[PDB]
Amino acid sequence: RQIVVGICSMAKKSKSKPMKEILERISLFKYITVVVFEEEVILNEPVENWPLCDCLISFHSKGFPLDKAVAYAKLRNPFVINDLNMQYLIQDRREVYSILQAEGILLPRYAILNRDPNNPKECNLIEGEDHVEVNGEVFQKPFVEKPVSAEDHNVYIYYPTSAGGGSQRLFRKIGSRSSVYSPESNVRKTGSYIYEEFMPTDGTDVKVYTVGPDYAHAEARKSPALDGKVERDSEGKEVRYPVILNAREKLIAWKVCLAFKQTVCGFDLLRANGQSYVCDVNGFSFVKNSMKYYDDCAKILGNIVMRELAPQFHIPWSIPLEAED
Ligand SMILES: O=P(O)(O)O[C@H]1[C@H](OP(=O)(O)O)[C@@H](OP(=O)(O)O)[C@H](OP(=O)(O)O)[C@@H](OP(=O)(O)O)[C@H]1OP(=O)(O)O
Ligand SMILES: Nc1ncnc2c1ncn2[C@@H]1O[C@H](COP(=O)(O)OP(=O)(O)NP(=O)(O)O)[C@@H](O)[C@H]1O
Ligand SMILES: [Mg+2]
Ligand SMILES: [Mg+2]
Ligand SMILES: [Mg+2]
Ligand SMILES: [Mg+2]
Repeated sequence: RQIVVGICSMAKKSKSKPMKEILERISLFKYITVVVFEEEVILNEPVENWPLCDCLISFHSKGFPLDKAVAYAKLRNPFVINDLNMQYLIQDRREVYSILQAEGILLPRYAILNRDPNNPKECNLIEGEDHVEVNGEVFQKPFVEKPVSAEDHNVYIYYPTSAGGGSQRLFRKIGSRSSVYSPESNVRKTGSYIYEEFMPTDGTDVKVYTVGPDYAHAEARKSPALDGKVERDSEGKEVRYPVILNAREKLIAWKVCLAFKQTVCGFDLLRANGQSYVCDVNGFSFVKNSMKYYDDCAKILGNIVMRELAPQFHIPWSIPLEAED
């Protein structure tokens, strides 16, 4: 009798190259069998018909029925790698920043503008040419405006008059671009937003990817904040720059992983003013195009499974040593 690790996510994720790379490696564990739940089953079958597993790796993305995943876990009580209830909170940037603050994690100064869709003018916003006031809090340009929905990637940056004004509108990458300049200088007038101070960086973002609290891979990418042209190598994959996290940042990774209860967790750092600020926590995310990450991630996940479940399966297990990479 094998320990069964169930993978429960949308097909776009379950059949992604990084997923296939990691699952083939987890399958190399002698006592582990991987079962990938079919999307048609996830969407159309009641949770009572879903396959059994002892350990569940499951995560929300666009179109995923999180309610069903939660009901399945309640029904079968598997060992859960990425907590499902926290994935509701991960979808809401206000909840994300609230958790970060509670954990003493540095983040941009921010304020929430909650807008009544039937009374859009009644909200706590005053606008000047070079600043906004949100619930009385002043944000001088440059500042950042994010939809409260973490799944809405239409994040806008507003430039000061001294820089020519206008705004940068970011979006999910469409081919060669991830943002574009707009002459519009005034903030959006419908929707709820987080406003935050613009953190000055060297023009890159640090993307961090945890596999449990003691392993995190980091890499840097050009920020879409000022120029929206995507940098590509001769093979057409986005250019990445090497990063090694300092001691403070490794602690940040440890805190984020545990606070959100997401063993596999992507989050973003802005290296600004000699500190590192978290500006986004995405939850489940694999590194792409690193063979070493595929090896390390599968080994760690397999080891977590074996550590937790070998005793009840009466399987001998000695806990091995793992890199922090
Ligand atoms: O949220 P991120 O960690 O920054 O990674 C995203 C995410 O992929 P993952 O779910 O596998 O982490 C996107 O998926 P969604 O959030 O949109 O569901 C995907 O966007 P696609 O929908 O277009 O697949 C996008 O990849 P893309 O480069 O094609 O925009 C990719 O970011 P990266 O691959 O650049 O790291
Ligand atoms: N406060 C800030 N100061 C400076 N740059 C910022 C700030 N907030 C976000 N940015 C830039 O805007 C980009 C997108 O913001 P982010 O909060 O990551 O949006 P998202 O829509 O969640 N992106 P994704 O990583 O795909 O989930 C970041 O990667 C930074 O380059
Ligand atoms: Mg096996
Ligand atoms: Mg996601
Ligand atoms: Mg981000
Ligand atoms: Mg995000």
